[PDB]
Amino acid sequence: DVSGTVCLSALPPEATDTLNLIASDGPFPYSQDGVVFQNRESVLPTQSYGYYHEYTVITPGARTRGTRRIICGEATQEDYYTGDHYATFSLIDQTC
Repeated sequence: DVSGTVCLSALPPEATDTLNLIASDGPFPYSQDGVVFQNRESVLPTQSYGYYHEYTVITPGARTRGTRRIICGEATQEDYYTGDHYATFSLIDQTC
């Protein structure tokens, strides 16, 4: 399941950057950005294969991609934030 809705303004500013990159269709800093997210664990709602895609949320100072990601669903404004490497997800509210 989804844990709730969080305003964009309440997430790390890097979440804002990522969304902006997703709006412009990149380019993205990581080549992994934009791949299918399979939702293998069924945390998110069941959808066809390819409905979800994942994008890195940069972690400052991290040498790796770190643990933060944005998962978009195909629906209008459907975007989920994970800061614990897909353990949990919050829907992002871009209006606040």
